[PDB]
Amino acid sequence: EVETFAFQAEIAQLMSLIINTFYSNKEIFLRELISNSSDALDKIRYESLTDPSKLDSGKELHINLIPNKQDRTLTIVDTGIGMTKADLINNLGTIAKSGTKAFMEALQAGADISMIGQFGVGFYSAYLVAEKVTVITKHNDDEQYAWESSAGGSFTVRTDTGEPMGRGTKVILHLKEDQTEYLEERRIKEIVKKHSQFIGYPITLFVEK
Ligand SMILES: NS(=O)(=O)c1ccc(Cl)s1
Ligand SMILES: NS(=O)(=O)c1ccc(Cl)s1
Repeated sequence: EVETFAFQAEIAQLMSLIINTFYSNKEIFLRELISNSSDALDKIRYESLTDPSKLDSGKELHINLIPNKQDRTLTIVDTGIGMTKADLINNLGTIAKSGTKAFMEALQAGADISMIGQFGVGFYSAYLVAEKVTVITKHNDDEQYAWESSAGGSFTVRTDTGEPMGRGTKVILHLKEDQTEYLEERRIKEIVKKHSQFIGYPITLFVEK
């Protein structure tokens, strides 16, 4: 059972701007998704401060980066608060309509795409490097779901029958043919050291073969 949804017009406009605008500094996608993961980990930690059972689904709070050259995917895993089905449909838990509005007025006022994160819609910078994005998520109050979109105006949501997560969010980036540099160990390490050196959670870069 797979449900298909239309993006709100403003969000469709944002993703086409990200996909079509010439902008060479694509590496900021990773900073934005790691920062999103850190925000989600902050939220489950705060909730657990007054109710420890919120961590029965997983005590460890961390971020993993998993490149896979065979599948040409880069996956960002965190054990944060996760997302409900309603959250996924609701622009992945963001205020994306008002955020896109403020972002686009900022761009005509001197901004560039790199401050997308200041407007709450940093997730969509994933489409600087990915032709398709899959999001697997598990929230304590809901079941495990999978979100997917290749842009073009629509996204899908289905119950995920894959590997159980426990709690958190998995962003799978199906990389464009000319963006495979972000599967290289020394290139990921350079970006994490440049942009994410102060994230308050352990970031583990997996190796291959
Ligand atoms: N869409 S979002 O809520 O910024 C987000 C992307 C990845 C997460 Cl973990 S949370
Ligand atoms: N260690 S983990 O983040 O659960 C993971 C290992 C392999 C994946 Cl694919 S996801």
